[PDB]
Amino acid sequence: NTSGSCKGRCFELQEVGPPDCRCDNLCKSYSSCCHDFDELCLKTARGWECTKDRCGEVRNEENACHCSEDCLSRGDCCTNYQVVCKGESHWVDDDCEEIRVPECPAGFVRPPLIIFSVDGFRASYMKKGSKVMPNIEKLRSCGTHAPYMRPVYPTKTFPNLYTLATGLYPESHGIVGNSMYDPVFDATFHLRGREKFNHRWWGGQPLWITATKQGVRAGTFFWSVSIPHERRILTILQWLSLPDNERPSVYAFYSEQPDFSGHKYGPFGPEMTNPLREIDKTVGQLMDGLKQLKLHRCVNVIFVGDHGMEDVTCDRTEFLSNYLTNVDDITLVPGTLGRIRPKIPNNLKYDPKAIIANLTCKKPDQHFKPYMKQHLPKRLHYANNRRIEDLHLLVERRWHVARKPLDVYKKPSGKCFFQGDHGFDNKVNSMQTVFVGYGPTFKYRTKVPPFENIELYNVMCDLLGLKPAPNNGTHGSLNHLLRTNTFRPTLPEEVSRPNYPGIMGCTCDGSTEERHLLYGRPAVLYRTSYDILYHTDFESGYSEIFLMPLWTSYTISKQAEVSSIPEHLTNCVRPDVRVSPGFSQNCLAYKNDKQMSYGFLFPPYLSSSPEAKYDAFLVTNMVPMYPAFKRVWTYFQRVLVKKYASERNGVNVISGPIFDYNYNGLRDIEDEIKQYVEGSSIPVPTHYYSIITSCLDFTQPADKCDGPLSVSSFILPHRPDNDESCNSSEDESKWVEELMKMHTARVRDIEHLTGLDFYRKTSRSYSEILTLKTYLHTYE
Ligand SMILES: *[C@@H]1O[C@H](CO)[C@@H](O[C@@H]2O[C@H](CO)[C@@H](O[C@@H]3O[C@H](CO)[C@@H](O)[C@H](O[C@H]4O[C@H](CO)[C@@H](O)[C@H](O)[C@@H]4O[C@H]4O[C@H](CO)[C@@H](O)[C@H](O)[C@@H]4O[C@H]4O[C@H](CO)[C@@H](O)[C@H](O)[C@@H]4O)[C@@H]3O)[C@H](O)[C@H]2NC(C)=O)[C@H](O)[C@H]1NC(C)=O
Ligand SMILES: *[C@@H]1O[C@H](CO)[C@@H](O[C@@H]2O[C@H](CO)[C@@H](O)[C@H](O)[C@H]2NC(C)=O)[C@H](O)[C@H]1NC(C)=O
Ligand SMILES: *[B]([O])([O])C1=[C][C]=[C][C]=C1O[C]C1=[C]C(Cl)=[C][C]=[C]1
Ligand SMILES: *[C@@H]1O[C@H](CO)[C@@H](O)[C@H](O)[C@H]1NC(C)=O
Ligand SMILES: [Ca+2]
Ligand SMILES: [Zn+2]
Ligand SMILES: [Zn+2]
Repeated sequence: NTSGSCKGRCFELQEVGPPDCRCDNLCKSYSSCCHDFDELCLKTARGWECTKDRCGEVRNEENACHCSEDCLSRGDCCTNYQVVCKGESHWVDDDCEEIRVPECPAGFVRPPLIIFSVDGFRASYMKKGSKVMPNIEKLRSCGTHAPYMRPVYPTKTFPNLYTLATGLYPESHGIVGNSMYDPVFDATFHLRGREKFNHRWWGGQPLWITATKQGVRAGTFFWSVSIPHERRILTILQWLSLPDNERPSVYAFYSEQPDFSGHKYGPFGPEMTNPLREIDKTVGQLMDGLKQLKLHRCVNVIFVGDHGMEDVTCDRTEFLSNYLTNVDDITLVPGTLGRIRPKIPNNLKYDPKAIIANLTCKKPDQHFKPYMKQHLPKRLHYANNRRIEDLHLLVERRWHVARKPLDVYKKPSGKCFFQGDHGFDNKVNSMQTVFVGYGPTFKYRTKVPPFENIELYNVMCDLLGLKPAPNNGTHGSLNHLLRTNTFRPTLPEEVSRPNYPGIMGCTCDGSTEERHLLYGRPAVLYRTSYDILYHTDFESGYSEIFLMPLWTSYTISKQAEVSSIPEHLTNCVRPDVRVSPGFSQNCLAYKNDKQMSYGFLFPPYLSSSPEAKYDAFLVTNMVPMYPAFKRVWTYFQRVLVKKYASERNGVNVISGPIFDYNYNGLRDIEDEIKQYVEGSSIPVPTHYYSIITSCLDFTQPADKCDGPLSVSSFILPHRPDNDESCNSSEDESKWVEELMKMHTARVRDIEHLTGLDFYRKTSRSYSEILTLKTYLHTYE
């Protein structure tokens, strides 16, 4: 009987229910520790380091850690015991040798994984190097690292740590902010409350559960703040010393630093050296501890942060009161993002249209931009959750938004209480964070491309021999981080087979595949009816259900020439004899719809000859477009495509529509389409994409590329105005490219939104293609 006291139970791995008291390392957070928890489990006497005089001491149970002969056996030596008492070196003082196979004690069933999470560790802190952080720098230089890892939006703690744990976007896992209101629960989630403890908020399947469910024992992934870091490390090491039947295989450590200091001093403060040195010392204690247990060439260690840190002060704050008549009616989640809702839930007089109008381009320098959530860049994946308010403000890096001037407080001396913050758009350089992987399963001395934190969950599953729960990572895209345990991915099977049709109120006046379709036809991964259409200058997959191409593919060489639309063809639209009238668009609809016009997927401007230009005016190359959006699209097609062709030694372009009316990041079924061109069956796209591919070695032309590929893509929102672009009264050269850059995307994003699978026929491995598909060109 072990109830009522923590004798024999300190940091017990199996939690205990009421009315017994607890002795695990969250009992402090639940106010449930036994009366003697501090006395027995949180010993501090004599500190955390052996000194020479303690070597061979008689064991004194009051000590924090031990330097007696029995400590290696008991598993509770101070982490420096063997250095001070047994003539050995610190882990950091050794050179690294490649670990080709795990070197674990007999009886280990798999290499353990330890995740070392650091809060607010900006990628660029790594530049301080070994002067400041020798242990971390050793892991980085000796193991596998990326120059940075991209967090999820919002670039805050709870959404990112839970994304690390689940492989899910915040909209999917449900932790969409550090604070949240759920209108179904009618409850608020916050750091400073009990609501956060209720399982109802927390979706997906976090790693500790995936592990447990598949027979891989987990240590705690949460530490009460009153447990000192030294004790967290000593507890992990004690658990690792347990017998085979009880020892966990996966562990996490969390440090609140360097976030706290970054907020107080700014990311460039000289004060920042101190928390970085302290974190490094803690890393050193872990590695020394592993080394003295002979587990330093056994364990896989991940060093990872949740987000970075930006320079932000009191003085750089925009106030809603300067824009809006009645800020009393609303609640604002403020700071480095904005979410607005009515102060009274359901208030029927809440009108987010008029609020957004009053926030749109009101001052020339304005340091935030309002969006209905469905209009945010699709790369953010920040809309499909009832806890995300309809009205969102994207805040400029280095700025805050608040409701009114008095929400900001500065001391009478002029001093602000903070100089750093985070939360901004996840492509912002300052928000990027760190990734290092070190151990037998990670590669040796390998630098990999920057990747997104949604991908890590699959990799952590791989490292532990687990089947991942369904998530938003792309399994195989990070196989190049690993020496072994790689996941062997499979091409998704094509669901619908194309038809290849021959010749069967609008007026006017082969070897295409080889040149224009460079990576094979995209596969359609849902049940539908569509036709492949060849032309001199382009190829398309034409949908009989949506009456427009799902994709249009074409190649523009570096020397290709732009021409104009002859002014005698300005309104030219030609019937397509390959496609019957019932499955075609018509111009009556566009004439009759006074708000809707049309554009073309393959641009007439890039036609190879006058004769070939006629194909560009086919009804099957036409798509519906608001006049405002044509300003953007025509500029992309007339100007930007050749600029890209010129700079990249030609480009292959695949363009097409996206329909995402319910804003879930997935291709809409027919039923979900909410808008049609007036009096017609012609669906109106929510977005238009383009995927622009060339040869990474740009001395080779795009169509004659022997090695890895280079890609950039976007997903442009199909809006009936250009209110998003404050300078849109000006010529397109002054704003359209900035718009496009904001709506940059991964090929994978387009795949979800279209039900298409690209790059199926290349000379590259499928794992490398998956990496390519997950790439995001950030323009930073
Ligand atoms: C990205 O990847 C995903 C994964 O493949 C893609 O699919 C989407 O994944 C979503 C996440 O699972 C999924 O949402 C879920 O939808 C179902 C049905 O509508 C819904 O019931 C789920 O609801 C919960 O989870 C949310 C947060 O995720 C919670 O806020 C909510 O309260 C529910 O919570 C509970 O169930 C969870 C497990 O699902 C538990 O983890 C959680 O603790 C809680 O369980 C308890 O509380 C209960 C209530 O008291 C109690 O009964 C129970 O016993 C426990 O104590 C969730 O919203 C989408 O449906 C899914 N979409 C599709 C088409 O499959 C997504 O598409 C990918 N995105 C892209 C762009 O590709
Ligand atoms: C095991 O020990 C626990 C802890 O003391 C016992 O539970 C206590 O029972 C007494 C009654 O004899 C109560 O006054 C205490 O409040 C209980 N404490 C707790 C934490 O529950 C329990 O009865 C013991 N069981 C056996 C079989 O010996
Ligand atoms: B994250 O958004 O930085 C975050 C969220 C909730 C609680 C803590 C946290 O960061 C770690 C931390 C920051 C401070 Cl200022 C103090 C202590 C811990
Ligand atoms: C928007 O601005 C106009 C004044 O130009 C005003 O009539 C209206 O109250 C404002 N609405 C809100 C919600 O701020
Ligand atoms: Ca959808
Ligand atoms: Zn954080
Ligand atoms: Zn923070």
